Amino acid sequence: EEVKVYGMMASPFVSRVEIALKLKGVEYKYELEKFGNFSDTLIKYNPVYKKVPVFVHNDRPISESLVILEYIDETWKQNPLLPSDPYKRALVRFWTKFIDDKCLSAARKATFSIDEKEREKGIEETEEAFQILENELKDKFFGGDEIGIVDIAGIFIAFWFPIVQEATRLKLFTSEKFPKLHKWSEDLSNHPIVKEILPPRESLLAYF
Amino acid sequence: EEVKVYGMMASPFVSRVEIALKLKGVEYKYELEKFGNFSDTLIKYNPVYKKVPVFVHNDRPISESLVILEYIDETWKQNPLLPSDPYKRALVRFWTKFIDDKCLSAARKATFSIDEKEREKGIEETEEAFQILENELKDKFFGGDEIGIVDIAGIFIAFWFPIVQEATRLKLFTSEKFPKLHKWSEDLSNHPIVKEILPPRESLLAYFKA
Repeated sequence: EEVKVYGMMASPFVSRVEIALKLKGVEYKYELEKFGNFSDTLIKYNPVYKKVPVFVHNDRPISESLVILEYIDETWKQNPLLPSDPYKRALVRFWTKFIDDKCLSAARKATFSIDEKEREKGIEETEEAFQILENELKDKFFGGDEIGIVDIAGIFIAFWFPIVQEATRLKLFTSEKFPKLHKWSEDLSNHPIVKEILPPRESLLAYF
Repeated sequence: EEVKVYGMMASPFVSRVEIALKLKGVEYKYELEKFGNFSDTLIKYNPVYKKVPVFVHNDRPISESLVILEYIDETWKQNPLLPSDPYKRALVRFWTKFIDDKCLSAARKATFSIDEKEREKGIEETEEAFQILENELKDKFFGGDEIGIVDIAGIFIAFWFPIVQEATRLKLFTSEKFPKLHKWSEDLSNHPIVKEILPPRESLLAYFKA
């Protein structure tokens, strides 16, 4: 009967839950939370981290985002996210690990300045440590022809990353340096439902 | 026929695979690795992370350690390691995730010095944020009646951490502070399996004091 999400206006983690949940064809109340100090009924549901996205249904919570994704894929078996073969499903998880390791690309092209920035290099390796292994324009994108988990796990690349370099004024991400997955970023655009769960394009530019 | 693990002589992660791999009643050839710079036929199997344990069988590698445990459960299903219900299957993975999310806590107050030591205090919260929520002297240890996945993910507590403090001369870990899980630490001693892939304790004690 009941299915309840806890999250903010623009967390890429709260996004990765909603998309997965929305492809499933599942309804969901959405209750917002404060950027700073949160509510109590959520901190009761994640007293450990006190972090969104927290996902509950019939009052039973599931904290942390990458574990939520793997819950919903084997509860509603409409539009599978994860591969069906135990080995390629094992490979697929190895990449969501890597996408989570890669996220440290955001923590260096966003929240730094001056010299403490260019004590960096990793992002350029990851994008190559990407493309050159995954293949998302020789055939479709990641997990089969439609949206897989690795796609959703990397939406802070497909959408949020293009919109952040306008805090470093950087042009790392372009069809001259990383062509194979710049056209993959199109993941942002398509899907007449994913097509919102993502906020407006120009509004976010203001925030950075 | 063939099944291969690649790793070092006493990595807590390489232990974490082998026990899991052992419970199922599965053989495994074992190839050792260089403390410093590694071989090529391993980095051909793990060009991305370049850290053991790398696990292969029928030439098909699986790098990264917590995913290997979940691989062995799904083709070799005798005494299942993961829960059957999608919720507790989510929690048990939610718990491996926390144990591994914390892990820089164990490596904080152990192999560091001066200020960066007592700049930790997370260990004492997590160790309480362990037993104050686990409550597994109520029944067995973690996941069900036999060894469950959450246990193996936290073997760097059950074995290494007890050893590892007598380099900073710390006494954080005692049965007086964490009784539900100090008595759990005897997961190592009990159980005819965790026993043997775990090296000697007194040999290991020598390594850290150096």
